[PDB]
Amino acid sequence: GSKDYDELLKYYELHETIGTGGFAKVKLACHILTGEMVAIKIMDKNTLGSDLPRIKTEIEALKNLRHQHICQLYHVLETANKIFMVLEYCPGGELFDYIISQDRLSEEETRVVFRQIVSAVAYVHSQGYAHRDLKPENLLFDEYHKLKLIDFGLCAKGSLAYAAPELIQGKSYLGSEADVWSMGILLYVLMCGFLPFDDDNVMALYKKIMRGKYDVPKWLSPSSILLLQQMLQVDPKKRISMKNLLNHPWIMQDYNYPVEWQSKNPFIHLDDDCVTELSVHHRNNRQTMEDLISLWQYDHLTATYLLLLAKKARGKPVRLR
Ligand SMILES: CN(C)C[C@H]1CC[C@H](N2C(=O)N(C)Cc3cnc4ccc(-c5cc(Cl)c(O)c(Cl)c5)nc4c32)CC1
Repeated sequence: GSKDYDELLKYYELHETIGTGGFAKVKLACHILTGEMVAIKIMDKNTLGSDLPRIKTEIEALKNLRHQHICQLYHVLETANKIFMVLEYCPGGELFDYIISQDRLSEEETRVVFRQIVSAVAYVHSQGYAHRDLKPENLLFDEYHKLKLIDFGLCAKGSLAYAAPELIQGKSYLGSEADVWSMGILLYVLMCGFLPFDDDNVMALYKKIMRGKYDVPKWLSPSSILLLQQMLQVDPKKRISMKNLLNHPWIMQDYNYPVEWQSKNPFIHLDDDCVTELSVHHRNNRQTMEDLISLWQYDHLTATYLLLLAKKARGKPVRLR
């Protein structure tokens, strides 16, 4: 409805549609006070019913996962009929596009990308979650060519070609072991440009996945081949631990330090220039304003603070309209 938007258009001006998923439309928009571009995920609550609790788990998860390689949530706005999620804009497109335009990535370009994936998924597990839909369509590049993991609608506590054998059998599974399998599929796709398990017929592809045999192209280094085998194990108990992936020898090559998985931001002190400019727009003193930001309700103040922070990092004036 029109009233479903009046709160949102107080804070954002809508631009074009940039994407449409199952239950959601994603619009490019401009945060009015900072001028920063953002993506707004729009969902209609009536249209969704059974995955309405899915969205609440996605939102709860995104508020608990602040990380340099996880698409950052700025603002949650719920109305009578709508739920709006204001998110970090990723103009660089999907990892899918990068791969398909390059045909395939060299081992070096793969590891540049893969270390960022490992970074994000290890942090997700450290917070008690599992993604469960890891795939190149759910990994976007921002404008600095940094990867951002998206779509926690299927997160725990999927796309068939990336699903672990035990999920295809309808069996019990651990979320982290399923993420490691999917990351093994991702690493194959990065370096080959095609899937290790594929078939036009779904039952035939069920059987290929559970068997676990895949072609090994001649351009794969021996080291790449072994890491592929340690992640793509049909028995989830024999798949490499996330802990052992962080400083795996193939991961370390050309870097010599393990994957930094810890969040770079945490919940440190607030940036002084940001809270000062905020307080100049809010009829409150600085301490009161600092207290309000620390509640992190993902209202408009959370969004203004985080985007004024991003705009400061951009080298632009620390100013609001
Ligand atoms: C088709 N899929 C099921 C979803 C599709 C939605 C559009 C999206 N996109 C695009 O397609 N561009 C072309 C640009 C683009 C730019 N910035 C974005 C910023 C955030 C997100 C985003 C989307 C969703 Cl559904 C999320 O849950 C989260 Cl946490 C984040 N998507 C973006 C996005 C790509 C994936």
